[PDB]
Amino acid sequence: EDLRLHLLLNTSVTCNDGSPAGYYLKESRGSRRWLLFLEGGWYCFNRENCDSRYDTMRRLMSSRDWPRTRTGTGILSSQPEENPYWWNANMVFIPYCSSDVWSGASSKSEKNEYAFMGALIIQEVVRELLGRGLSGAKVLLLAGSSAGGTGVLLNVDRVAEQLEKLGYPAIQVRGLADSGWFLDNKQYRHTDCVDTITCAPTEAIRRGIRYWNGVVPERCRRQFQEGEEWNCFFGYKVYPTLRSPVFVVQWLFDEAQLTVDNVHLPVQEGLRLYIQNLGRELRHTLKDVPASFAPACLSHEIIIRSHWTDVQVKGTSLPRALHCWDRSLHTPLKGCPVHLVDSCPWPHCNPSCPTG
Ligand SMILES: *[C@@H]1O[C@H](CO)[C@@H](O)[C@H](O)[C@H]1NC(C)=O
Repeated sequence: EDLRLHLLLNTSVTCNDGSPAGYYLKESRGSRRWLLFLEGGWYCFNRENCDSRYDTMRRLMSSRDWPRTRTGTGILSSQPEENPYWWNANMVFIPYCSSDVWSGASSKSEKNEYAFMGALIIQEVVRELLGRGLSGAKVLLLAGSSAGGTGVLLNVDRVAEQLEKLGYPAIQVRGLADSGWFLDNKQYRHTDCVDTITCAPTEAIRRGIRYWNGVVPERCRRQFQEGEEWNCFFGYKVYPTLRSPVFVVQWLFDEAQLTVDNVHLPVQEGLRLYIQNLGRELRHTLKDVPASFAPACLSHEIIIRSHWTDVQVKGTSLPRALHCWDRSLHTPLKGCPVHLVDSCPWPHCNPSCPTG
């Protein structure tokens, strides 16, 4: 229970139900590294599915029941045994209570049953942390898992711009996007968007942006233009538009990707080819991503799991790869790689994959 809750002092920046958003913080004095982690947990995109999420996933829509502390795990752990990478950093966990993939900029009002303020929550957390020691930082790593990983891609350059505009151009802003790199690929079985479960992420996100007043990074917005901003939620399309260094962690056979592809796991030829092609497409999208870790496993998220150190690609663990990334940001480094993508073509062809 080492990270302590702070509700935002600006109480106009709210969770979905208008309760104040917030963050959990464990300071490390004398460290100039700050890790801000964005929680995940899917999204909702219309009144009916947001109402259902409010009934049974209320902690993802409200701060009213949040505990006063949370325990840091994985990359948020302060113990070097669990976190070889950044155990001495200042740790921040930002709960996901906006259901908008961290993209929204709309308040609850006479027009809006819910507030979708994800993009403003991140900005407000950064602003309030500056007065709690972030002003002295050398590196701010914005990390996140699942929808929080996509949220890194959507917001890392805006955090960089915010700090520059606030007069902190020496803080190096970097991103770590875990399990947020999705493909707008053909589904294995096909359903028109006629309700929540049948609606593919491209259609659900196009609807969500309008419902949330969702915002995307400026260079990506300028490429795709009005009505096409949903493209910016897909990592392989938004990443090339970003300026901040971003390390991409993505299982090749991500369970959430398979879910949105209508795959539910003896596998016959059509599905075998489908799965193999998914891994091949994911690997292709990462070919020119220099800092990446993409194991051939059927799983979902990694960085805040306590056993995150166990998986390796080509003999290198993720904490090692992240350390090599830090060194690279001081020509490639002898024995300390940063681009680690499996080439074997089937889930758990890597023996270090999580056991489940
Ligand atoms: C509070 O947050 C809102 C929404 O982002 C912003 O417009 C406003 O300037 C903030 N107010 C203060 C006092 O920081």
